[PDB]
Amino acid sequence: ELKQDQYWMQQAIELAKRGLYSTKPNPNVGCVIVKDDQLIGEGFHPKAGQPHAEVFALRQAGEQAQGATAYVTLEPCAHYGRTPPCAEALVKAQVKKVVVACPDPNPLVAGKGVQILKNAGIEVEIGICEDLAAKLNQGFLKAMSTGMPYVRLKVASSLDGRTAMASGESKWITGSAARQDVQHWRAISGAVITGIDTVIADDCQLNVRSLHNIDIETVAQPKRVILDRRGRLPLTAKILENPETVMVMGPYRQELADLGVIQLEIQPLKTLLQTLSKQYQIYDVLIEAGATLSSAFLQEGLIDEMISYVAPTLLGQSARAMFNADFEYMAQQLRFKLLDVIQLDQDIRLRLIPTQ
Amino acid sequence: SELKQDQYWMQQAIELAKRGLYSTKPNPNVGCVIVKDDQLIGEGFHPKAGQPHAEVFALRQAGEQAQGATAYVTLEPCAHYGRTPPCAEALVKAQVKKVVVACPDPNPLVAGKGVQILKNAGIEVEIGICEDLAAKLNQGFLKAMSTGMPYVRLKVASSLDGRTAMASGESKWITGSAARQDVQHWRAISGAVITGIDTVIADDCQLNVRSLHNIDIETVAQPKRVILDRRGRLPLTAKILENPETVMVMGPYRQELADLGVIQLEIQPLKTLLQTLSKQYQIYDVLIEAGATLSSAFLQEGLIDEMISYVAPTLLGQSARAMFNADFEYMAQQLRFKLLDVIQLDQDIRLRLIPTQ
Ligand SMILES: [Zn+2]
Ligand SMILES: [Zn+2]
Repeated sequence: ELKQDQYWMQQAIELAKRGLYSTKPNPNVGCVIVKDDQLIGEGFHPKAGQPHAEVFALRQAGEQAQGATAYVTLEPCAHYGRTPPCAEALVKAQVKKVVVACPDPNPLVAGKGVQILKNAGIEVEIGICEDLAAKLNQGFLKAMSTGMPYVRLKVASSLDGRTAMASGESKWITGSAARQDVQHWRAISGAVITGIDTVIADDCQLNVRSLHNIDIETVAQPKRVILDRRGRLPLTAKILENPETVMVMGPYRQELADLGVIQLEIQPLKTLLQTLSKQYQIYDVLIEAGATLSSAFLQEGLIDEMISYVAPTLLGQSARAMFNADFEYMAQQLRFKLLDVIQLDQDIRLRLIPTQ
Repeated sequence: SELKQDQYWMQQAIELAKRGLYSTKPNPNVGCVIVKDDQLIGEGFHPKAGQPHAEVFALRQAGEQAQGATAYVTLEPCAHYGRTPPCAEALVKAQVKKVVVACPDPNPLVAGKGVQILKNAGIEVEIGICEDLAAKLNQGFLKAMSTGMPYVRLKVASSLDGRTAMASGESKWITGSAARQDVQHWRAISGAVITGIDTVIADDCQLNVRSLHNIDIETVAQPKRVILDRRGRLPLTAKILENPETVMVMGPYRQELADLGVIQLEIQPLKTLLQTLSKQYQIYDVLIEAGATLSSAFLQEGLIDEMISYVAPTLLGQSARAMFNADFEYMAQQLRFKLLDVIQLDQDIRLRLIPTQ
């Protein structure tokens, strides 16, 4: 009966995943309506500006929603935003019970939806499959509760922890399946951060161009954030193809204004992350940068999760180190907790969380 | 579905053959089932060199009923009197109708002669059934018998950034205990573990098999420990010597070593050393547990069949000791591998890798 609740929530968790690339800055939310042990309404949130999962499920439910039980992965909202309050829609639909996975992470609003629900004499349960549900909105839950984005760092290295022989060669040690995987990480990110070096060396794009069974046009594209402190970004760079989705931290440049590039002031990495969240509503950040900037992020403790692609090759000791720090003692190691390792054809990928 | 019926029974035989993986060397892992009217009537594996063969055990169980039965066996039944009588003769004596064989036995003492003994008695022989699966059961033995070179697994452990110690040489607790315990398995199927003198002085390692998940260690046919020591620096107090009878040293002849019972090997190139271990000492599976230099030399000389790489979820930084210490100037020089698989061992991962050659 708790297990019954958990079963229904998991369904809502699965529906929530259906807007994964298209919801940002809004969260992923799923909702099921259950009447007499029967599924009678399903909804997810497809896109910021569109109806919330609850609205879509209640539409399906119809007058049948009366006395039913709604399961929603995130507390139903109580405030008008782009759309009306779900708490009220659920009051209007005259449901018996609401089962919530994640309370609203915004502490100014946490419980407000519950309060409306409880005052309408609707019973409420919170925390069911919270852990699983929270995996749907790592950036969102983090940013709304702490003001900082969830930051993922992508690194690609050899078996022996190296990335290149020489810099600026644009050589690849990882294969195409790993390329495909990177797309997923970009597609859930509000921004992809890199340093001018990568741009100059690689003419990289850092956008989302192919995801299996999804058309590009449905994807809420990450902003491309370039850290360019000396303003050496050439106007010819492929990244400037879609200038509206480019941010550039570096000296004010009139030529970049004329293209509509967002120009950010030079600020500490930590502050940059704060600015992206607060000003631009970027809650998921991905770093795809060379060793210096990657190492800086890691050493400044700014990485929530490292996504490490390892190619089955040895580059040898004089090849470029993936990580630039000069540690003297074993006690100085940056240890991580391993989440999982998967195979991507010839490469593997690890996801790693800092420990303390 | 005759082919399907055969594969079913052979797969059974292949399962029996996994039952003495640690105890068989230098002898092969071999499984055998005996099937009569689709009933399993006899079962056997080879437990240990000097002990009877899978076939004998399987035949003993089947008894009189083996007459007209089909024997499934993962390796060609043997044809010679070795430590024991020939199994092909035993199959002939039991009057089996048919013998289905996974792998031919390239052991020159057998090599088609068991098959031939059976054919000559009018027993049907089919060969090749689940060969690829069965071959996995004796990578070393089959390689050694048919080429004179052992199967060589290179073990390395490193941080994510490819480092094995600090610049000082401090190195404790990079990989964790599950990885360490996995190494036990690799040691236990190996005829020899090869290390260099530097490892012995630095770690005072033993490189034996001391624990194995859910296995009585008494069953383990211990690897020999092979120490490369060009200049004879091996201290007599080294822990690796507390069991001298299973140590071999490649270095200058020392009478104090001869007196402990240590096999002394002539200084020779690595390829030759590997052939020596195969042709002279019946070592068909080799595990290298050595430092950067010796490890890299085996790799660069093309002497590794499989690399087993343990990676810890940690970063030691750009000044820490490299796990692989060649210096390549060009990207084209990179040493490429094919990935067999990766698994998680608590917090470490383990990659198995086959050199691209
Ligand atoms: Zn809502
Ligand atoms: Zn035999």
